[PDB]
Amino acid sequence: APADRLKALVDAAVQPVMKANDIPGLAVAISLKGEPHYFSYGLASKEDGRRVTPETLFEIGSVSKTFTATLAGYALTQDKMRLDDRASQHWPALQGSRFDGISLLDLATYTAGGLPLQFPDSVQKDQAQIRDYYRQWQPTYAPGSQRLYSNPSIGLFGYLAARSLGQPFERLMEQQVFPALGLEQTHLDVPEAALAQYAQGYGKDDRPLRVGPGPLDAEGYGVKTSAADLLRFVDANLHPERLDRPWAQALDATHRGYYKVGDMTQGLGWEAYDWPISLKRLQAGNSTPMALQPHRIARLPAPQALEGQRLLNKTGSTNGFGAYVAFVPGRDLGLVILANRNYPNAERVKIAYAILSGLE
Ligand SMILES: *[B@@]1([O])O[C]([C]C([O])=O)C2=C1[C]=C(OC1=NC([N])=NS1)C([C])=C2[C]
Repeated sequence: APADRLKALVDAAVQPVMKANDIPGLAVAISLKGEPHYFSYGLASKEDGRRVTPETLFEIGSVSKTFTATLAGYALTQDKMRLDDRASQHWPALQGSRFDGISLLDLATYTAGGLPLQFPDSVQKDQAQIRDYYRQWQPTYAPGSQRLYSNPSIGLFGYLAARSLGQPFERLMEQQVFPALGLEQTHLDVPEAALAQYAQGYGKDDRPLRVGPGPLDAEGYGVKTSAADLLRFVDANLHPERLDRPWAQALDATHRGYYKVGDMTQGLGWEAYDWPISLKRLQAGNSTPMALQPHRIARLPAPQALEGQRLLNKTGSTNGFGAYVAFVPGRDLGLVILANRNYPNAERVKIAYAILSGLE
């Protein structure tokens, strides 16, 4: 029967990668022809033997950037900001800084001029320290020219989008975005009542690792969610028209490409590829040099719709966790892979590619 064949396909993709990367627990969720399918493996906690289920909460790391982008899409639909705004329009503390000459689009798409991968260790999670970091920052190169993947960059984008809406980022996400998307198992700050679902993360010698506080952590990498809720978010991205109109438009804003770097087209949060494309090229787009090195961009003459024969994806990691999400708009196919070890992106993509190729 189809259930036997689908289980065989997903197990064949997952099981060797879990063994090879010593992953304690992993949850898969697939959306196929409008129907969800879940496959849960291993342990959420090795110490107490709690099993992974589709309700287990995992840290999704930088997949959070697609939620940040969705909030910004809502601010855009409301006309509270524009992507061409100067960043300092939305925060008087930045008036007269170099953010007078940097757009919100540049921040969102990592092209502001060399904002680093992470805030320096010297900037703690403190409003004044964050403010002062941005006030003094100077670009290494012209804005809009080079992509350097960056938490302070899209972090500031989310922070400013929240200011355009007159409310803190975390509050907007909890009170407005997650409810509008129908997400009740998605958190920036896990409730005490949901802690039993929060998987343990694992590092070297199985050191336990759950993400700690950092500057603009919520905007950059702070979401915890289940495979079932993250698949609900993928299904909202596959069918924005099913949501109330302002939220449909907010999702659509995350499906617009601005430039290319190699095979990858950069949207707000989402990164897109032509589909089909080889596994090696999809792995190279999600490689360590893409996360760590600047790359000159090839700007598109007009923003491009990220739909049809394309794969939209995002990797996300924390010290203890490794996530990957991908979907194919023109095929109504979605996939989520959440694990409680930060294992290589190439390996995440390997599982995903086997599944997506076999669903096709
Ligand atoms: B984010 O998860 O995207 C990458 C990793 C990947 O999977 O592509 C990334 C993200 C965040 C991040 O900074 C972090 N700081 C903390 N405290 N947790 S994650 C870094 C360094 C990278 C590479």
